[PDB]
Amino acid sequence: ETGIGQRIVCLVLDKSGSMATGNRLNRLNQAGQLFLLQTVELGSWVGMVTFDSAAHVQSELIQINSGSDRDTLAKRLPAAASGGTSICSGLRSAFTVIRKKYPTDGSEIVLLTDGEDNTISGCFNEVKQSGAIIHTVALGPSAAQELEELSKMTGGLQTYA
Ligand SMILES: [Ca+2]
Ligand SMILES: [Ca+2]
Repeated sequence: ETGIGQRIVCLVLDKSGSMATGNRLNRLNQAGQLFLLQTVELGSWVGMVTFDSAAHVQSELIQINSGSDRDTLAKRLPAAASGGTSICSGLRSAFTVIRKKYPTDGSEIVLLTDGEDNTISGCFNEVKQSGAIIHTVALGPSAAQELEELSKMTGGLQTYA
């Protein structure tokens, strides 16, 4: 959070090729739309990162004060799935997005992914150091175990699992 009590949240959204399977990308978009249009509270700072093998900042931190802010974030949810997978690239990019304004300690990441990534341990240290809270939504059934561990070690919530 900010020093004055505003939530800091970065959506980290898996748009990799595996997400083309089934309805995974539609479920990601549904979850992202619910979060952006209904759940996140007035006054929160909110950023958005997509990732395949590399991270793409869809939005720097912007504050939710109007329905236009929700809408402008929701219009940037990924339309298509392609490329490789690096959860860690997406999380590092989220940390950079947050740290343009604020510390990451007590900030939140909403990680929407199928979890099919066996290199997650590679950012454990950075994640522990960040103090961020990683919420994970597993959108497939073959999620690595390190996805859960991202949540467990940061105090985040786990869902679809
Ligand atoms: Ca607080
Ligand atoms: Ca993938």
